[PDB]
Amino acid sequence: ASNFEEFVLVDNGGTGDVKVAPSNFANGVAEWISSNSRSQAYKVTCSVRQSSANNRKYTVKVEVPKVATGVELPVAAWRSYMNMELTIPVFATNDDCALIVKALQGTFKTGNPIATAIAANSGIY
Amino acid sequence: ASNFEEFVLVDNGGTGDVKVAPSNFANGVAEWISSNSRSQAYKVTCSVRQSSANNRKYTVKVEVPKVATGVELPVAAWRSYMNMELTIPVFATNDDCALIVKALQGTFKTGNPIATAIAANSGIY
Amino acid sequence: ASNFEEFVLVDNGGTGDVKVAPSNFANGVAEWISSNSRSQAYKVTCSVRQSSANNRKYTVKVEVPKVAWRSYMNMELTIPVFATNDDCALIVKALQGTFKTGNPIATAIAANSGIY
Amino acid sequence: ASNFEEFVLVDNGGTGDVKVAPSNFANGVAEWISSNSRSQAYKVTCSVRQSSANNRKYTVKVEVPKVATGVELPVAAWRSYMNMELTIPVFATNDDCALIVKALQGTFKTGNPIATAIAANSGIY
Amino acid sequence: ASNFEEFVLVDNGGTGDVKVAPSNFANGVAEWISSNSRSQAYKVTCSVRQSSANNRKYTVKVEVPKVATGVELPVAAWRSYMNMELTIPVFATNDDCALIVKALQGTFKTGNPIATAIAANSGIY
Amino acid sequence: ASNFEEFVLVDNGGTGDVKVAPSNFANGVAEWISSNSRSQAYKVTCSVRQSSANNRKYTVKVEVPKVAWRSYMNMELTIPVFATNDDCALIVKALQGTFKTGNPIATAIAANSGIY
Repeated sequence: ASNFEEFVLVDNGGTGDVKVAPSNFANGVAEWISSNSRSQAYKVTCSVRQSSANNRKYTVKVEVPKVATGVELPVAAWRSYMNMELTIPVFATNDDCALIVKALQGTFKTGNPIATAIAANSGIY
Repeated sequence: ASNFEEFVLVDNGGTGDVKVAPSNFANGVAEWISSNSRSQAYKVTCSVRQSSANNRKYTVKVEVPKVATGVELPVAAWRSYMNMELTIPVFATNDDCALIVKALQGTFKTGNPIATAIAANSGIY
Repeated sequence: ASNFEEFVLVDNGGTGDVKVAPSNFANGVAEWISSNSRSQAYKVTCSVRQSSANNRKYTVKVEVPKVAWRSYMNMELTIPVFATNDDCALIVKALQGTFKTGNPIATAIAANSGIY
Repeated sequence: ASNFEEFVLVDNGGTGDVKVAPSNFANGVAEWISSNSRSQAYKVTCSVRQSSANNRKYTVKVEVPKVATGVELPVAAWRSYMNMELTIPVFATNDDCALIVKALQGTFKTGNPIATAIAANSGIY
Repeated sequence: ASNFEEFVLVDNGGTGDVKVAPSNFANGVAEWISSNSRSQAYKVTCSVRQSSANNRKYTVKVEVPKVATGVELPVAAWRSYMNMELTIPVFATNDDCALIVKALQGTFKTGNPIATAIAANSGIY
Repeated sequence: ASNFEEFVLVDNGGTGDVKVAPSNFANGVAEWISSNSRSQAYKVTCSVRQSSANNRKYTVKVEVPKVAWRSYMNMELTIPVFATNDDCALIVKALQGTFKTGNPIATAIAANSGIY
C-alpha cells in the first residue's frame, strides 16, 4: 500500500475542491502541492522524527495562498502559514493515536470555538 | 454572544465523548479543561496576538492524556502534546479565513494521509 | 453547562430576595451585582487559575452593603490537582457546613461575636 | 455559656457525616477537628481581631483531607485548603450580620454557580 | 446571558448598514469589527476599570476606515479615530446612567450643533 | 449656518427635557449649559483645531450632574484632512451608532455594567 497519495485539502464538495498531490519525498519530509503554478499553490509538508527517547514528533506545515490578481505574472499576494508539532509517546497504542487524531479533528471541527474563531478573524470572547 | 463555550473535543458520538470546558481566560489565553481531576484532563488553549504589522497569529495547544492505572492517586502515564501556530495576514476576508480553516480540517480529516499516519504510529510511505 | 446566571445571593424567602446578576467578565473574572448603584450593590466575583503545578485556586469575593458601609468577604480555595469531581463536591459541602445557620462560625459572626 | 460546640461540617444525611469538635483555643484561634488522627483530620480554625478602628476581621480556615488508602500509617495524600477573611464594619447591627451570613450561605449554596463550578472542576463561563 | 452582541454601527436604512460583531475580548477589552478584512474593518473597543475609589471609567474607541479604492489589496487610505473616556461616579443609580446615555445620545444626535459641525467640516460658530 | 444654538441634551420626551444653552465662547471654545447653578449644570464644550498637518481633532466634553456628584465625558475625534463632507457624515452616524439605546455599549453603561 501507500499513504503518500493525493488528497483533497479544501473540500467544497466536487466543485472548486483543492486537491493537493505528492511533490516529492525529500529527507523524511513529505511534500504535497496543489496543481498549477507552484508560485500559487497550497503546500502541505509532513515529517516524523524520533525526539526524546520516549517521543515521536510529527511536524505538519500547511500553506494556504491568496491568489493575487492584476499582475499578469502568477504570484500570491500572501500566504497564511499553519505549522504544528505533534508529539506522541512511544507507549501509544494504535488505539491511543486514533484518540489523539480525533482530538485534533475536534479542535478544528466547524462550529467549535477555535474553528469559528479563526474563520471570523476573531479571537475568543 | 460568546464562543468561549464548552465543546466536544473527542467525539465518540454520545458515548465516551470528551467534553472540555472553559477553565479560565488568562492573558488573552483561553483555557479549556475536561471535567474530573485536572491531573488527568484534556487541555486546549488558544490565543491570538498580532505579530508582524501584517499578521495575526493564533496559537493552539492541545494535550491528550493517557489515563494511568494502578496508582490509586490519579495521574497521567503521559500526555501527547499538539501545538500549532497559525498565521493569517490582515488582508484576509472572513471568506479567506473560512478557506484556511477548511484546509486545516482537511489535513486532518480521517482517511487523509496525515491523519491516517498519526493514527497508525506511522510516518509516510 | 454555563454557570454565569442570575442567582439569589440572599434568600429572604420570596420577598426582598437579593438576586444578583452577571455584570462583567473582564479577564475571565466573573462579576455579579444587585440591581443597585455600584455604591449600594452586592458584588460577587469569582475566578479560577492554576497556581502551583499541583493546585488550583478558586478566588471568591463577596461584598455586602448596608443601606439607609459595606463588608468584604475574601476567600481563596486551594484544591489539589488530584481532586476528583466527587472530591470537590465534598469540599463544597464543607464550606456549606462551616457556614450553615446555627453553626458556631455562622452563629458567631451573626451575633457580632467571637468564640466563647 | 459557650458557642464553641461541635457541629457537622459535612452533612451526609446521617450515614457518615464528618462531624467536627472543639480541639483547641490556644492563641485565641478556635480550632475544631475530626475524630480521626491529627494527620487525617478535617480542621477548622476561626479568629477575630479588630483591624481598623472601623472594622473586625473574622478569619476562618478549613482544611479538607483526602484519606490516603493503602499505607497502613494514617495520613493525607493531599489537603484542600480553604481560607477566608471576612471584613465586617463595626457599625453593623446584628441583623446586618445575619444578612452577611445569609449571603455567604448563598454564595456557596448547592446549585448556585460558584458552588457548581468548584464542584465540576470548571471555571465560571 | 451576554450583552456582548453584534449591532449595527452605521444605520443606513437596510441597504448597506455597517454591522459590527464581537471579535475579541482579550485583556478585558471588548472588540467588535466588521465583516471586512481586518485591515479594512471598522473597530469598536470598550473597557471599564475602577479608577478612583469613587469612579469607574468606560473607555470606548471607534475606528472608522475609508476603503481605499484601487490597490487590489484591501486596505484603508486613512482612518478616523474616535476616543472617549466616560467617567461615571459609583453613587450613580441605573437611571442616573441611562440619563448620561441619553445626554450622550443627545450630544451627537443629528441636527444638533456638535453633530452638525463635525459633519460639515466646520467649527461651532 | 451658525451652530451655536440652544439644543436638547436630554430628550425626556417633552416634559423635563434638558435644554442646554450657549454660555461662553472664550477661545473659540463653545460652551453650553443648563439653566442651573454651575454646580448643578449640564455642560457641553466643543472645539476643533488642526493638530497634525494630516488630521483635525474635534474635542467634545459633556458633564452630567446628579441632583438631590457629576460624571464627565471626554471625547477626542480625529478626522483626517481628506474626509469629504459625506465622509464625516458617516463618522457621525457611527458615534450615533455606538451609543444608540439598545446597543451593547449603551446598554452596558446604562446598567452600570461591563461586557459579559
